Amino acid sequence: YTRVVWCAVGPEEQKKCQQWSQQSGQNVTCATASTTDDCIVLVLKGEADALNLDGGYIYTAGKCGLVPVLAENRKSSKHSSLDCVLRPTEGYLAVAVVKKANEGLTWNSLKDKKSCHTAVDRTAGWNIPMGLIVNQTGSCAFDEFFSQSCAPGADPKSRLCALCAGDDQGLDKCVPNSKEKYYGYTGAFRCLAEDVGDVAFVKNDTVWENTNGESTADWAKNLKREDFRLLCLDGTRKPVTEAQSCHLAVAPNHAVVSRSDRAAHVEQVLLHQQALFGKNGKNCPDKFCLFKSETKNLLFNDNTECLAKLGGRPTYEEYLGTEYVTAIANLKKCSTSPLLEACAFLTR
Ligand SMILES: *[C@@H]1O[C@H](CO)[C@@H](O)[C@H](O)[C@H]1NC(C)=O
Ligand SMILES: *[C@@H]1O[C@H](CO)[C@@H](O)[C@H](O)[C@H]1NC(C)=O
Repeated sequence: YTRVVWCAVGPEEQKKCQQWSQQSGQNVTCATASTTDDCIVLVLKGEADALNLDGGYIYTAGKCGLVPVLAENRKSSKHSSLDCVLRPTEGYLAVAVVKKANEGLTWNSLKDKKSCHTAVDRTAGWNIPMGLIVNQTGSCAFDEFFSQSCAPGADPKSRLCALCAGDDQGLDKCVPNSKEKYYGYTGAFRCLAEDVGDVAFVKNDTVWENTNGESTADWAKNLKREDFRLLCLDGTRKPVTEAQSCHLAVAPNHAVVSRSDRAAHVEQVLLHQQALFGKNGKNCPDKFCLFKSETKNLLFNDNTECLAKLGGRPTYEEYLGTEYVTAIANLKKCSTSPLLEACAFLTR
């Protein structure tokens, strides 16, 4: 009970957790498992107390009877808000943007249209819109929904890659990294800017960044924000400035999760742990850093500024929100989780 057992996924996280444990003087200790699903099970089973999960996993742990403890507060990825512990920063906005000059285009007029995605299986670029598209329709065949798309990471033979176009030489088509020209936020946005796609699924921050002189890239630079609208779920459209009222869903901050019975205590422990090892912590560079990893995002995301208070005791569905929940629930209906299945079994 006094200790808090963390669940690491992989040897790289395991190693980092071991150094944490050591430095914490054994108040934090570590269970390791091969998959995230396996950790949620350990926690469900009381053999581990906590770990930190992404949105899809919060949903799934949520359904199995786990709850969010502290939210991972971003910085912006560099830059500013404060103070970090008391207020959770909202979490970025997934938007669907289309050219203003195209007005015969709405959230309900997207079938057989052309789509530009950031990547397959990303939150803003894939998971939220396709999750919601299939809410709209009731089919799991979102793959057949757009006539053509650029969805980096999908099958290159398929319609979902038909719009990607690799790099200068056309090489590495539909690859899920920067080498694919319409990869990521910028690329998805360029895909719409050059009218290769009808709709681009990005975040609010994306059009601001590539319009009106934020970017100098030859494709971006003479771009105008005027020229782009946002597709809201009420079927209307609005300017890019109004993302807060015209988005698909919020992309959830990663969060620590726990048995409700243990939430108070793991919380209490981590607040002190980050005072020791967090961004201003007594001991960070000096002995150990909670939000730095020798590889990438081990245990927490590297751009995490602190763990922050919920205020308080939200369920998963109140943490994620109705749109995000509808989104993921739709995805998981279409491609099941063994764990979600397991959690619905009447033998647990
Ligand atoms: C949208 O993004 C821009 C750039 O990050 C920011 O200035 C603005 O506050 C954001 N708007 C909303 C509604 O979050
Ligand atoms: C889901 O579908 C209903 C009708 O099917 C719609 O009115 C509602 O806005 C949709 N919800 C989301 C979160 O997209």
